[PDB]
Amino acid sequence: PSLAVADLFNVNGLVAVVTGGATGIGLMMVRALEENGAKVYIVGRRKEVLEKVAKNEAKHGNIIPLQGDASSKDDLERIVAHITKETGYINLLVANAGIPGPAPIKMSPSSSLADIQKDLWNTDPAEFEHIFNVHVRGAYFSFAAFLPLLSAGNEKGNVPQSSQMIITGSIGAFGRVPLAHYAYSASKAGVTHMAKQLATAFTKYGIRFNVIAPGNDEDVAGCILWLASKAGAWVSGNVLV
Amino acid sequence: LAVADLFNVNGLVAVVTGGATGIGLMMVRALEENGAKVYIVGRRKEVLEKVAKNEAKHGNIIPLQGDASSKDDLERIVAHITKETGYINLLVANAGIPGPAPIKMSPSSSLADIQKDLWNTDPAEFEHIFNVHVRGAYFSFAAFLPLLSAGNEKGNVPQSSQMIITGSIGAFGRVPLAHYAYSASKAGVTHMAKQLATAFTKYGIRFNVIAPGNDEDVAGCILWLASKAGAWVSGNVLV
Amino acid sequence: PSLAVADLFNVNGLVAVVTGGATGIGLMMVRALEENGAKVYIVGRRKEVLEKVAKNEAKHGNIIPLQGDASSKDDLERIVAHITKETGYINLLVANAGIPGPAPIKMSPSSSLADIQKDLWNTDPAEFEHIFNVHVRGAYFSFAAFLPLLSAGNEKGNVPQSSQMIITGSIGAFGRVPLAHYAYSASKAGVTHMAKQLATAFTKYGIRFNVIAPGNDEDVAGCILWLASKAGAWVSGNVLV
Amino acid sequence: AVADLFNVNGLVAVVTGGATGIGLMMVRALEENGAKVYIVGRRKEVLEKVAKNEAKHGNIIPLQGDASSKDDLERIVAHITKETGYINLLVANAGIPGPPSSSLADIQKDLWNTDPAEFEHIFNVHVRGAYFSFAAFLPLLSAGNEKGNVPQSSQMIITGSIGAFGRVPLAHYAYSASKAGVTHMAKQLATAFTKYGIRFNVIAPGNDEDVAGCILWLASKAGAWVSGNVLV
Amino acid sequence: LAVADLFNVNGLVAVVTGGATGIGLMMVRALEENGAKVYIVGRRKEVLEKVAKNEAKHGNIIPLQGDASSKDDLERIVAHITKETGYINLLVANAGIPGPAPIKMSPSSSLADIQKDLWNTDPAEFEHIFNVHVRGAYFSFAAFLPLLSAGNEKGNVPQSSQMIITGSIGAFGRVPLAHYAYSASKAGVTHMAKQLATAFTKYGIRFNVIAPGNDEDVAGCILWLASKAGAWVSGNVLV
Amino acid sequence: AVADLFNVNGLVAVVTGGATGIGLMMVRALEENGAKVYIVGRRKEVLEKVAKNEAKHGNIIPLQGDASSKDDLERIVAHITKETGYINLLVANAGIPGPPSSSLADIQKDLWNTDPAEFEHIFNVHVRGAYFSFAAFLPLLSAGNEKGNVPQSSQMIITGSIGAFGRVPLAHYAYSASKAGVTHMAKQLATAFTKYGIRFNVIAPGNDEDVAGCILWLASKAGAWVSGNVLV
Repeated sequence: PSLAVADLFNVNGLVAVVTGGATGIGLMMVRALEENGAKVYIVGRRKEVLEKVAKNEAKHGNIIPLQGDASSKDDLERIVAHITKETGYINLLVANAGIPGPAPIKMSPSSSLADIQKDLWNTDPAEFEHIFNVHVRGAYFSFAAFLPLLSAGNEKGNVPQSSQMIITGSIGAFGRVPLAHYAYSASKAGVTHMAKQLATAFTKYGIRFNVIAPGNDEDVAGCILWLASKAGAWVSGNVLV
Repeated sequence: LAVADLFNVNGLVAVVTGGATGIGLMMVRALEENGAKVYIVGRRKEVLEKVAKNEAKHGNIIPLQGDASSKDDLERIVAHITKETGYINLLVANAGIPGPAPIKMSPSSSLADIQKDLWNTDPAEFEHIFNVHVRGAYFSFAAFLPLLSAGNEKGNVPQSSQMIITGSIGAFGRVPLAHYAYSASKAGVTHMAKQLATAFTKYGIRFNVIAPGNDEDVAGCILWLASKAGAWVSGNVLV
Repeated sequence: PSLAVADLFNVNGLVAVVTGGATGIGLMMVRALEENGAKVYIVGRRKEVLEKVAKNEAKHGNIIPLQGDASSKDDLERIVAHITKETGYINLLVANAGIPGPAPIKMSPSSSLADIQKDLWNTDPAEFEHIFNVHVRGAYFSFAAFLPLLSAGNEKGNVPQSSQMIITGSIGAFGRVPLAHYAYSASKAGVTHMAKQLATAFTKYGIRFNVIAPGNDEDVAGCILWLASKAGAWVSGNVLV
Repeated sequence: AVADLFNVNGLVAVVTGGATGIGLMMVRALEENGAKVYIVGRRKEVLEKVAKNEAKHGNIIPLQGDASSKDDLERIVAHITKETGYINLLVANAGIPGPPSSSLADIQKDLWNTDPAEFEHIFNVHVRGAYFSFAAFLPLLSAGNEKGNVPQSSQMIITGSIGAFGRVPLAHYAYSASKAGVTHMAKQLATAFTKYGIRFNVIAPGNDEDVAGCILWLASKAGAWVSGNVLV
Repeated sequence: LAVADLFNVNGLVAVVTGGATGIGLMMVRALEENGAKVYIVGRRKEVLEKVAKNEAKHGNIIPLQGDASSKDDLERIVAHITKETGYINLLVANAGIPGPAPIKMSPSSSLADIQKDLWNTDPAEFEHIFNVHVRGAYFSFAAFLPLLSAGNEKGNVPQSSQMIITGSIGAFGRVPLAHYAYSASKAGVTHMAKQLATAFTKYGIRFNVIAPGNDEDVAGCILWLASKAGAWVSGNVLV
Repeated sequence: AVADLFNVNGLVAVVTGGATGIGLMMVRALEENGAKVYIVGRRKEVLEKVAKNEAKHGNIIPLQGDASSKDDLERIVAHITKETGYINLLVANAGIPGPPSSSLADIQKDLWNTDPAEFEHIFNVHVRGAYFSFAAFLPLLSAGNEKGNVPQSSQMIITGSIGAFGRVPLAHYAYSASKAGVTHMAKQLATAFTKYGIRFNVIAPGNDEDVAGCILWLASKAGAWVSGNVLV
């Protein structure tokens, strides 16, 4: 049944790789992807949370933890070495540029005007532009790692759609400081700059690049399921708010 | 949270203008197959009944003869749906179906024919393609404006009532200057859509645009847009 | 005293001409201008409201009514004929393009969804673009009328500042229909399009052109007093929101 | 090799305003260096006067006709197709119809009688003219590709003038009305018709050599891979 | 509603960084003459006291030595005002007074001198002019952030507390590439201003920009901006 | 008059990359038609090899030097000022340093070792080069106005190349890194230094005649009132 939803937005037997694992949106996407039948490899530097995700939110048992710092270079060689031997191909890459980036936690409070003052006092404004570089840097090297596996997913033909790299990001603790939009757009500008350039140079291969920018769990499920599935095989270069 | 529950259009009372032709057709099919009462409007009942009795997979396609350009015919079709069902949740207006000439007479495949088409089309008809789309999206929403809010009050679906606006370029699609007519139509629906989105989204009605390419793409969009997936989709325009 | 406020934002003995008279903002500006000592001619097609303004809000008695339809062409020749003989020169022109434009009143209500429906039903969408043309058309011909008087205010030297044409507009009853911003930007686009072109061609003479776009009575007083006075003699081409 | 690079020898051009001005300044630079320039203007006395006066090699061919009426347009190419059967360059001056600043009083009445819709009308004519000018010469221009007398592709250089609106203080309004006019239509023709091997270019509105520089750089093989560009 | 009541700065506790020099000077004068307690900050007390004892018309100009680049000196001056007055309503930070070199040594009026200036200025100093302005506006607001809200709580003026940001291009003003340095400074203050305006206007603090030309113009702006006239002026940038 | 309009006779040019490429394609079109072209490159063996091989009239003068080091820059003009004392054209190739696509695996390691800050670095060098290239020749270029050997004003045409980054699949990144680089500095120089009688122009990054068309149209008197423009 061609346009029955169960066949259109089908991700059954899709081999995805999600950086950050739990993350924020990543979990919201990892849930929506495995639940509908997809091999979701989740990467993170804290294995206990990877293990929590793989066996508390997994509805069919396909979330596969893999410890590794995306920032860490050789750890990326390790993880590509692992998946190439276990599965040999991936179809989706959901890189969270800057999961190894901004501090995901702020010990100081943020409510009283004084708490806000010291938070600004210890935030050097160059850290906002650093958020940019972190996201630009990560998407570049994260895409670089899975480049063979990503096209390998084109040659194995387990899905009608093309291989895809969906890019996301987070601002970490900057979501709780009043100067959050500064960090948000600093992060958004990062992934879009790298994505547009990767799309121009590598969409000519079997990899389309897409962006989801940072709320309900159904908004992201809709997107990730429409984007990676057969329903969204002819969508490349877009940025979804 | 599985696809069958998220991208469900079950019990959606939609109204797709244009007469289930082209993008319109690909949308009524994808909506009815997955369970929606789709009223289809057009000025030629002969073609309206064919789709209902040829492409409907569950038999929930209800034809309705009417000129969208005619205001009184628009008043009638709203009058019909208000008593038969009393509420609509989706409106897929194809701005400019009562617009550009759908079928082209003269040959379009020769340097002379290309010249012949260029001489006999006044360039203001490109500006007219724009103007028609502004008129259609505006007046189609006005017709179903109460009916659409009834779709929030009957609460048969969690999503907000929605007006998806699209258009066609008619016979201009096989003239070498199609992009001109295309963007003329694209600009029409978007300009009016942002004016309606700004003015009426505060009334619980989302506005969205699908632009004038497999039936798999249109099904994806129309189903992602109208379902609970994509309940927080307002102001977007889809290429 | 050069930078004492009473001398900086001084409009004392300034000869202004305000189209619409009461208007909405026009009154708010006519009050701020005469109160601080300026000959304010007010123009409108309904003399009773011109007479009400001139002798209820006038604090020094300088609001001078003058009946006339700005849309009406020969009425403009009449009013320039009158002021050239009475005073012979003007320094400020506050034209409200489209005071002879959109309907300033809507008999139908606007609350119930049905009232909104019929209001849209009887509003042809071409009336929004007509709001544009009305404002573009009016500023052109309104400026045209006072062109001699405006430079006459440069030769008489009653103020250190240059002669000025401040342009405004209103959407009339469209302020009460839900599709108001459509009319607002339709009106704003009108005055700015004509203003930019008049500024390019005629700022090379002694007339700078400025725009105030459509709340408290002090916001407008601040603007009109800062703009037309000596404090704002080197401001041309700006658009004040 | 300036003489070989910028060769316009044997170029079949057609300029719709080669007597009005600029057209003239450019028909001269084109014929002098060896291009058969057909000249269009609605007052023929001046077109032939321009010829046998400004032809430095004697290759300037006048023909009476105004660009606004299309009945004149089939007339012109029907003749032009019979002499040569093919054109390579078209320098259309969209808006051939086109349209005492002393004392402010004269200026007041000067604009007092200029309806501002005439500026928007300056726009509309220019959009229509390039469209109908291209529509007229569409076969002949590609025929110039089949005769293969030049290495470059067929070209339509689009321009316009504001005429008497050049004198009113509100000239920039008319200039931009024309500037926006010719470019808007040019972008629609370039996307839709460059895929038929025809480049479109625009020169926007005064020296005898700056314009000559342009017309010769674009019409020569030097300007063979320049399409969609605009030039002041 | 007369000018003397609208454009009043009476009882305004302002703080103007840079040291009452240039636009800063023209602003402290226009503010004190019309009645405002203006604290002036700079790193050279000798020039700070001159303006206080030469250009003050009512004697309400209070000098304060301090490096705006030095954070601890910024902590001191805030500590001083918090006990002496306890509240500020206006902050006129001149971002990059502790920035570009104010005075130029070498001759600037010769093709050789122009070349000499071009060879000895690394082009990253233009990017540095930008970066300094981002740092100054950011950290100056951070210093007085509590103090500024006190100016809303003491209620000595109806307007909201305000941070007006400006800057200087230093010695680059008489180098032929001044516009480069000018816009480098202009971009600095505006980029940071919109980030502060977005983040902190919800705390009752307006942000505005005056860009780096008679003393009559600056008096007009600074007085229109800070007074009750212009109480609803936020997000603007003034050329 | 093609031969007189596009006259480059007796033009004192200086191209900083007239051996690398494009520079060569343009030094040729300039010297051949009579312009004394000084050529810069950091490997002199190839610069003199280009001369006495590509000089069609024998007017190509090499000089060893890399544009990045300014110590080389005073060296070059100190010599160039002594031979002639004045320059009219400067075609600077900002970024003279500049910088096996088979199989995806080679490509993975190819980018794996390219730090993305090197693309931003491609930008920075080009901004610095035009600045320091102009700073070097600033006196000599205006001296070319005082010698009055040409009717046109002195000109600095700015270009750059991405070198080996032209081969990585992410070349457009490097191209735009260079394209944005040269134009950003060019706009700052044009506003600040055109008031000193020096026009600035940019050609952005391959035929022997399309580039020749440009370099000759701009360097001639034809391109005398073209300043601030950019050309593909």
